[PDB]
Amino acid sequence: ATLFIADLHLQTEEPAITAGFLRFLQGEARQADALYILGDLFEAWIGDDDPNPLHQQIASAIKAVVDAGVPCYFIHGNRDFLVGQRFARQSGMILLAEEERLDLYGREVLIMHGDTLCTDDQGYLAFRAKVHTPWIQRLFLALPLFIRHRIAARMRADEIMDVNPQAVVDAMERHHVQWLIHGHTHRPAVHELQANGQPAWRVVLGAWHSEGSMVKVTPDDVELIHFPFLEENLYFQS
Ligand SMILES: O=C(CCCCNC(=O)Nc1ccc(S(=O)(=O)N2CCN(c3cc(Cl)cc(C(F)(F)F)c3)CC2)cc1)NO
Ligand SMILES: [Mn+2]
Ligand SMILES: [Mn+2]
Repeated sequence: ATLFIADLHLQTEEPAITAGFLRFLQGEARQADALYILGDLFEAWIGDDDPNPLHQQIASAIKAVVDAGVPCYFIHGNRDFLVGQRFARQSGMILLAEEERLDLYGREVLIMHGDTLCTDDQGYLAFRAKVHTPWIQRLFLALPLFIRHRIAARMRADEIMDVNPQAVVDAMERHHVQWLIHGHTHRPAVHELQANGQPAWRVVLGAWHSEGSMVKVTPDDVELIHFPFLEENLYFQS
């Protein structure tokens, strides 16, 4: 099986999510053929030189999955688009492009974070175009870490728009797939549509708000799975 997760929004103020992700990496992920993280792994990212201990904790945990023989891949989200090759090396993850076509047991599947499908949010797409401009990222990353932290804290102090159905069809026809997996919108669901003259499906990951969410693709099926962060020990009441 191949696993997909997204929209964890890890942060030191939410240790329950971190614990849930560490439990996921120690258990389920170790049995996978591959793990794809489709963006928004972190609530924020201001560059790989950030000494935030959570980053090293997460990198070590992911690296243990990689060393266990499970390749891990990352597509950037709207929150963590500055994740770079230094973190990729620390974590053992492979950085992928904003759209990737996968062969999953003979099924061609398009994966992406999903924010680029939300083409009705014209203001966001303009912001996205700016912060994905390479010379702008290079200038921001050049600023001192304490400045970047102040910029980020100020900006974060300032409802997620859903996908545009025509953008979905465009993407699945550009890639000639019948299957699309994405996150970003926080509306876990399976949508049927038509692409390339045939039925097509759009599978949406959940955010890790109160429980975890993953998509698990097998040779036989596609599974959207919700599970508790921590081991829920049963006990009995007379
Ligand atoms: O609705 C939708 C979309 C949903 C809403 C999208 N909004 C959203 O993602 N906001 C946001 C994301 C990340 C952060 S951050 O804290 O991690 N961090 C802030 C500073 N960052 C920066 C980088 C560069 Cl290159 C340049 C600058 C500059 F020039 F501004 F200083 C700053 C790096 C990132 C802060 C806010 N879809 O339907
Ligand atoms: Mn998200
Ligand atoms: Mn997002």
